[PDB]
Parts: sequence; structure tokens; C-alpha cells
Amino acid sequence: GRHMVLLLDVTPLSLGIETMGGVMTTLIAKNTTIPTKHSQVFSTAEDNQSAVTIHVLQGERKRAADNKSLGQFNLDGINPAPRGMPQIEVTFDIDADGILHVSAKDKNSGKEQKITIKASSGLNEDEIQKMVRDAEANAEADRKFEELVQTRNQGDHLLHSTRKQVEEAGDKLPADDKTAIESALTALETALKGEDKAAIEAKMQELAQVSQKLMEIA
Repeated sequence: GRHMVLLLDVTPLSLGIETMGGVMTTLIAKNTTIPTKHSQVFSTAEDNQSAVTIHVLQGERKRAADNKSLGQFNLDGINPAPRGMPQIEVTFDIDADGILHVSAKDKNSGKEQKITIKASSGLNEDEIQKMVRDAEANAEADRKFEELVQTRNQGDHLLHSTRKQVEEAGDKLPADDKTAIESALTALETALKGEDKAAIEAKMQELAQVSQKLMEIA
């Protein structure tokens, strides 16, 4: 006699934001009961990045471009920090009437920004059904896209962190070790423009071994 029951009203399609590489990252999945609130923290892609764009998306596809744009806003005033260090908390709050309120808050600066999403910005009933069918028909292509973007984003961050370490080492890194590292950086860069996630993983691995020489001067 202590059971918990689901409410009846749910979201018709997943809701989320665009993340690096043109991916839709879901915050509230399709079929979640309403009201619901979900927050998740994201970071920046460049050192000392001063603003982020929260681009609100509706749909089941993995490329951001294949989902419906519900709205967008910027949060600026992010204080200087290395890429990946700021903490930007994005909150999706859906009330019992099904209205989506999105806000973002920078945990260091305390700055916030928000938008109220219009029901009329969402997909109509025919478009909801088409979206579910198109996502199902394109499941594999969307999975390959997401996994390639994830691998490319990991490879691009490794290029960046390694380049910073070479600069920080400066004269302490011998010229021949610098050359070998720089050869592995270009190789990884070449892999990153292709569509073979496993090839990128290989070149990441080869950069990691030659970046021994940076470790060796720790």
C-alpha cells in the first residue's frame, strides 16, 4: 500500500541542447512524465571562452541540424579559465501545462540567462510522428555520426592539451622530441578530418606514446 504511480501527461519528443560537433545532447527524454526538471553541467571549448550559446532542440535525431530548434540564448561574462574548466549549469523545467523554461547559470560568475519556450515553436502532431519514424529509420547513421563526433572531440582536445604542454615546456623540450611530437600532432589532425573513428583512436594513441617526452620533463 505504498506504491508510486506515474502521471499521465508526458513529453512527446526528447528535449536538449546542441553540443560541440553539432550533436543533440538530450536533457529530458521522450516519454518523461510532466512536470519534470533536469539540470546538467557543460563547459567551454576554448581557453578563456567568454560566452556560450544554449540552443534548445526537440527531437530524436543525433545531428543537431536534424532536430527542431525551439529557441536559443547566450550566457556571457564567463571568467578566464582553461577550456573545459567553467561549469555552466543548464536547467530544463517543464511545468504541468507542458511549457518548457530553460535557464543557464555560470557556477563561478553567478551570471544567469533564461528563455520561455513557446508551444508553437515545437513540432506539430504530424511532424512528431514523422520525427519518430525518421529517427528509427536512421538509427545506425545517427549512432555512427555521434560516435565519430565524440571521437573527433576527444582528438581535438588532445591536440589542444598537447600543444599547450609543448608551449609550456619551451626550451626544456629537446628539438628532436618536439619534432616527433609535432609529427604525431599532424597525423592526428589528418585522422580527425576522416570518418574512421578507429583510425583517429589509433593516432591519438601514437600521439600519447610520443608525448612521453613531455612527461619525461615533468
